[PDB]
Amino acid sequence: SKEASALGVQNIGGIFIVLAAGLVLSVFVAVGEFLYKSKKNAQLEKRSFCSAMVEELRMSLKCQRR
Amino acid sequence: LNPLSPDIWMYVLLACLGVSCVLFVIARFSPYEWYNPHPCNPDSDVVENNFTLLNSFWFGVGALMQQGSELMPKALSTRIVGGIWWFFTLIIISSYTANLAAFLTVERMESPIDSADDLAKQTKIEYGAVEDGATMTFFKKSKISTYDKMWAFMSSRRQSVLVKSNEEGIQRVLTSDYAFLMESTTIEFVTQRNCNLTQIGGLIDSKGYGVGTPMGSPYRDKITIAILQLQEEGKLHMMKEKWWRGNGCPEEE
Amino acid sequence: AFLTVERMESPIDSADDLAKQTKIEYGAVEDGATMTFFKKSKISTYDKMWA
Amino acid sequence: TLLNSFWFGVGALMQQGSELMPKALSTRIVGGIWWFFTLIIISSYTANLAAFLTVERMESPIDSADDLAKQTKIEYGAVEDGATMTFFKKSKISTYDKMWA
Amino acid sequence: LIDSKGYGVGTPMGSPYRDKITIAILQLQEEGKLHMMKEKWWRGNGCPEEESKEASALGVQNIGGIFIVLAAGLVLSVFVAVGEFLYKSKKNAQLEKRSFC
Amino acid sequence: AFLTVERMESPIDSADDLAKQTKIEYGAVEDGATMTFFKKSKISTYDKMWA
Ligand SMILES: *[C@@H]1O[C@H](CO)[C@@H](O[C@@H]2O[C@H](CO)[C@@H](O)[C@H](O)[C@H]2NC(C)=O)[C@H](O)[C@H]1NC(C)=O
Ligand SMILES: *[C@@H]1O[C@H](CO)[C@@H](O)[C@H](O)[C@H]1NC(C)=O
Repeated sequence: SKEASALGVQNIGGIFIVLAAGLVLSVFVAVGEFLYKSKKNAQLEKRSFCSAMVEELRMSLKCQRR
Repeated sequence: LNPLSPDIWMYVLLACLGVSCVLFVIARFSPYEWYNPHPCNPDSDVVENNFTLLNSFWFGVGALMQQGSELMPKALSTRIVGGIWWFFTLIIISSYTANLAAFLTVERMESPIDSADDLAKQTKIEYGAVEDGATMTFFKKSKISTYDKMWAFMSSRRQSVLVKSNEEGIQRVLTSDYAFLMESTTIEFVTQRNCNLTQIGGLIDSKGYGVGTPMGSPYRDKITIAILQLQEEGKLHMMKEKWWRGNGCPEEE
Repeated sequence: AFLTVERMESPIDSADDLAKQTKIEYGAVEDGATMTFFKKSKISTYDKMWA
Repeated sequence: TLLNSFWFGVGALMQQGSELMPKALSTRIVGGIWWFFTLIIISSYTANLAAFLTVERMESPIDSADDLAKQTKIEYGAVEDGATMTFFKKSKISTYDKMWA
Repeated sequence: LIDSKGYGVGTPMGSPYRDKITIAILQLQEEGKLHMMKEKWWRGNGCPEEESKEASALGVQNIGGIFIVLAAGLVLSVFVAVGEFLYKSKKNAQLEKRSFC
Repeated sequence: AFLTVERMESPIDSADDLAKQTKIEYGAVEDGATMTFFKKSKISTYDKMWA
């Protein structure tokens, strides 16, 4: 129902796959440095669960200014 | 929009909406995006998150159009998002420059049929002619090797590639890829007053229309002196501009 | 430079390009109505096919 | 300002950027649609100039007698006083009269 | 084609060979020997057109006018450099005397 | 512009592609049985070689 005219997924669509590979790798390194800073907090703090809760309490309010 | 398919266009602005919402989450999620705005500020309760849903939409469209913004993240998890999005921008625009080059380099190469010899090979474009008579029997009585091969195409294709009237032949060109053969005068009358037609090719025959007398009539030389006067004082060519040009065509526009 | 040689490809449609390219080959049942036709025709394109 | 708004109207077109990049929606979209405008101009200009240097379409300066009616850069002339010349002198055609001038 | 006159065989006045030659040429156009002689004494060589040569390495003959509009830019820039220079010297001169100072 | 003229012009594949461009010199010993074939051939693809 075609031959080709104008650069479809059959031509260019693999650039979205390496885009999809980028976003998935970005979230995986998002939690990678998240518990790292929770360990960088844990030099003076306690166990990094409730310290990460403050690191997730700050995500909840969405207007921090603190 | 023609150098790209609209299936690409309908996703890529949604992908810009897609990369806007994803980067806005990670910016709120990461701790390395909270430095000091106005860095002279000597305190702790001043942490910034200049990333907004407005700004995450803005960094997408600002980077996609190859211009820049003022967003400039610091966290690696927010930098890899813009990093691959920069690698997606460079492809989709250089491909857009490629295919827009591709249309304009093949349309300029596209040369139509020009001469009678150019129609000698193309059996895709069908000749035809007018009704059996003046234009036709020149081809039949010819011995020219080009025009003989034209008659062979018309020999195999009786019953309506060979139409029987002028305006029917005008109608057959205007619908299909038909290429009508005709007396070169009445082509100038239709092409002037259609602006959808063109006289392709030159002039095959060189016969002419005359005044004419009966046999041995003594008015003939008096009319032979007449027309041969009309061409110097130009009233004959002035009447060629009288009854032929009526509209003009936007080919010059 | 890729998308311009890919455009001009004619996945041959009518017999006229099929009359030009002698790389790809024609075909007919021998001594059929087809050999009867393209011999006894005089058409410019089809005479190149008979040659 | 009136200088800077003109200054954003050039550096954005020239693929360079500036330091004006706004925050209110009313001035964002004007900057947004200009940024979509500036790739359709330049890349097509890159496409068309790449379209000239490949498949050259040779053209003549004049095409008709009317095209030579205005160009006094290209000079007419003719043959010796006689057959071709005296047609132009004895004519009353408004095109060919200007050729005789 | 501007004019449409033609070359003929021609006779003296009242010569009776004229109609016999009028029947002659008007026979020659159907059997095509008249047009065959137009292909006899006119075509001798033929003309070529080929090879689609690339415009290798654009010179001044191609691109060099971009330096002229560059040269037009620098000269206009120095002219408006002194244009605002004495303007600010006048903007100083609502506090200042002897504007050469 | 360089890369769109060096890729349209394919290398020498067969007598079809070798007929169109004339930059590559056609090969013929003068007055041979090979040249006898191409002077009397009727396929225009082979006659464009002869032309
Ligand atoms: C060029 O334009 C013509 C006219 O618009 C197109 O001609 C069509 O041809 C088909 C063939 O049977 C007819 O059924 C249509 O009715 C024609 N169109 C019209 C408006 O009459 C043609 O398709 C166009 N393209 C090409 C490549 O020739
Ligand atoms: C011919 O041109 C006229 C005027 O431009 C237009 O109205 C008409 O549709 C054209 N013919 C076809 C078949 O499109």
